[PDB]
Amino acid sequence: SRDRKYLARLKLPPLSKCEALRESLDLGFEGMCLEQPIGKRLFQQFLRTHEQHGPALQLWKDIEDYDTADDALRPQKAQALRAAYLEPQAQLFCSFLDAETVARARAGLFQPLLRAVLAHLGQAPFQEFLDSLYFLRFLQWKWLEAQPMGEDWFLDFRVLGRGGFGEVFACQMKATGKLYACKKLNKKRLKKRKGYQGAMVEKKILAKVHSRFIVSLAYAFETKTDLCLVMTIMNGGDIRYHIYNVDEDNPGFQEPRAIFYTAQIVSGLEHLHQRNIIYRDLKPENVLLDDDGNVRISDLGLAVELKAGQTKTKGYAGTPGFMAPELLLGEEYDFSVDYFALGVTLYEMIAARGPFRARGVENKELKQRVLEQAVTYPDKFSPASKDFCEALLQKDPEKRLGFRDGSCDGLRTHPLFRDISWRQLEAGMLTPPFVPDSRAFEKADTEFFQEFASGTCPIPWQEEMIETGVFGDLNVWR
Amino acid sequence: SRDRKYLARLKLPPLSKCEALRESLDLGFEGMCLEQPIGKRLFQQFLRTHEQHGPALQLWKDIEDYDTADDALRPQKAQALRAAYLQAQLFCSFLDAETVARARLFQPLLRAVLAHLGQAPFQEFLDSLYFLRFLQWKWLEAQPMGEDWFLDFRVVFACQMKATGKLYACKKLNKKRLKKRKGYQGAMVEKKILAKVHSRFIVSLAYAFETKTDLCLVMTIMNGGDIRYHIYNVDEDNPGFQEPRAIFYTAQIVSGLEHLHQRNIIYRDLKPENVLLDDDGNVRISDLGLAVELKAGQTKTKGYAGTPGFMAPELLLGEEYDFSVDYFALGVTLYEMIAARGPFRARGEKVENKELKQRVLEQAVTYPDKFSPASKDFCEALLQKDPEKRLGFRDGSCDGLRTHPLFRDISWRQLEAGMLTPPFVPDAFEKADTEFFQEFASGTCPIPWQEEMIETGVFGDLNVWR
Repeated sequence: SRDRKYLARLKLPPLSKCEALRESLDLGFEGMCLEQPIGKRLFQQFLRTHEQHGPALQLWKDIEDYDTADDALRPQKAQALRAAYLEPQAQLFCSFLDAETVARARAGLFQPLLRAVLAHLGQAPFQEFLDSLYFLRFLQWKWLEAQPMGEDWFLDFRVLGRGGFGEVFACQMKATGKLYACKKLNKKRLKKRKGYQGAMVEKKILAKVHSRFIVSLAYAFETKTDLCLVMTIMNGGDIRYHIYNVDEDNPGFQEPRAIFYTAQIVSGLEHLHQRNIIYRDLKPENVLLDDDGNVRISDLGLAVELKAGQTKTKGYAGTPGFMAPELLLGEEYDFSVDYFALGVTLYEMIAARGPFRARGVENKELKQRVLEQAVTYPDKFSPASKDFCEALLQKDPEKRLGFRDGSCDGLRTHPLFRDISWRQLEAGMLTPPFVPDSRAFEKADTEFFQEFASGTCPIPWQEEMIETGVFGDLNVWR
Repeated sequence: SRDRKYLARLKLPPLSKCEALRESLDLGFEGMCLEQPIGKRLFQQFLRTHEQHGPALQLWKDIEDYDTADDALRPQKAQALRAAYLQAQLFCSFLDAETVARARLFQPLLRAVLAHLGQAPFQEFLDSLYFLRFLQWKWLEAQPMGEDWFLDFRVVFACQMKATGKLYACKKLNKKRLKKRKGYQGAMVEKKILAKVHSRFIVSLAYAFETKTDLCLVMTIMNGGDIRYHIYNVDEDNPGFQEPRAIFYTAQIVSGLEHLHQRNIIYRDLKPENVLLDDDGNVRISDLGLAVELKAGQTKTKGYAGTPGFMAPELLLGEEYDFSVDYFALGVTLYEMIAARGPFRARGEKVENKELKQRVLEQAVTYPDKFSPASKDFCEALLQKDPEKRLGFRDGSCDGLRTHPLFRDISWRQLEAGMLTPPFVPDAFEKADTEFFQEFASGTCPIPWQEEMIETGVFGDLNVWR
């Protein structure tokens, strides 16, 4: 359904206002169209009416089409893409690059083919969009993004749960009609514990990331009683909810069910650590499942940030079992205390118990079993799972496949992912292995609540406009 | 059919170029959207996405719809327009309630919205997209469209605009012969007023350029032939025309001369062979060497030239004459339309110009049986022996003419629009000269050009969003 009165406060503006934007923004090619879908599309749309860059556009289109393609049609989509653009006078044979990257792709894998067009497409042809209409309309789409979207603009009625900080909800964006889990906090209780620093650190990195295994924050505002942060909804429940209490006499999960979730996690942590950031506490109950069936990772008090120029960070906190060996003694540890935690999680996924313990001891024996004891496996495991879990559960962090080379490119090779080609999961087209059932104050604080509230977080907002049709139905020409 | 290579030299530009345009142009409201259809439409299009000025837009739309409406549905379209806007559901809220009383003929109703629509709401278009695209449509208009851009094959020629595929009569002149007669002044005066007028009873000039051998001027298409072609040589044993056939053409002429003379300008030479017929069946007037201009502050102009018979009485002696030497010429034409001969003479009788002048001045018109009385009572007006008793240009328009009995059937609206089924559908050089040829060639004449883009779809298919 759709609302009108809140959709009415949203109009397409004039041009004497988009001049304060012109100077203060400095989006280099990369930060704009390639990442911002309203940019993407508007610039797509610039290459659509301008006839000279059809071949380069469709080129890139069909690269995104092959990127996500299935696994018995990749040979065919390859022979489709090779016959259209590459070789003896193709009919959409473009003429702006020379002929050095034509040689590059002939072996397979067409990833370097893509970056060859990107580099150029962002230089000589890119000049025009800027000095053309489509871009300007973006400024005006952009203009309305830089606006104050307060408590008025969202609704409350059904609540997720209660840990302590406040009350967690699902909320609909009124004008458009999009749903969002918006976490709400009793302000007085927040200042009551100096819990400022764990939350903002948690906020600062939410808006900076868009990985569909990480709760993507859309908005940030101040009501009066509470502070809020819209993130991409998750219903049914968490993974413990499923592991232990979905099917009782058949405890735990099957093989492709746990695999599918483990992979979605691998890429969430990749994004986590690509920006130099730790999760520390990683477990099933700290992982959710949406109505669509694509999981994420949740609850981010334990979300410490690593700075720039420094190497490591120290401490003592987390969850007994999902701490690493080098985390319990209290030494300098890399991100793989998460990957160690994941190993324990993956076990408790397909075990119905903590890996060292028995199902359902003090923290000293749990620490002594975290460090020393190896994993004694039963019959239920397939060999690919056993050969892989021995990597995560190593007693030191240099032999455990942690964050290496900048991405999990060494992890993604590992035997357990043969069926799963490492593309489709990052997009969102794979049928997940279980679909669910649906139906008085000082100055220092009020100056912070408005600092905290940066109104909008840009890109999920952009996505909301494009997916809901809001972009489509006010980007009108006739 | 359509061409590609010439349609390829026509692209939508960037924005760092439309800055020399910003300062040097000064289009006040009237000169832009209300008259320029690409402005009209783009601004229409601005009021289409902006939801607050739907009622004002459709208001004006339905005024243009009623303006042209037929004559047994005007009572109904009135009761349709009165029930929609005059608590109506598209009741607009920007004007007060003084013009609501006025209309209770809705012409003053229209100018009430126009006045306002061009003031408070008009500010935005300017500072909005739709206008900018106009700047870029405008930019490409200010371009050199030379000899390359047009074709010749059938002859004065007919020429097709290659890229789009639109037809045009483009009049071409041997330059050396032009300078050979100091015939500069009669042509430029003739050019200067062609581009300044768009009346569909006047050859509307679209372009102006220089080839090398010739200078040219594209004007709006007419096929079959001229009126003599029909009068004398359409149906041989039934010479001339019927009654509603000649009437229909005579009326179209009345309004062409109205436009001719509204701007203080004379045709002098008016005749059937100097009147054409298009494929659609709406006529115009043609060949404008004899197209002298009257200035400002002066009263009259003198001379000796034209065509023996279609000169006036006061034109042959060589005195000061008003426009009605045309209207006198028209009387002779209307006769030769429905007679198959010159009014005074006998058909094809080759008398000299002295007896033709003596019969132009003295002799009255001896009518036969074929005429209906409304035609006889009217032609006696045009063929009077002096210009003060002949119904010439009076009051600023032919409002005294339009009353006359011969036009009962014809209500004086539909012919000006273009919806009436016409009564016959068809089947070495110095510096002073090369500096003038490029002055002469102002490249484009804006509005018929604009029309070409909108009618051919050229506007429609490069004004694309998706």
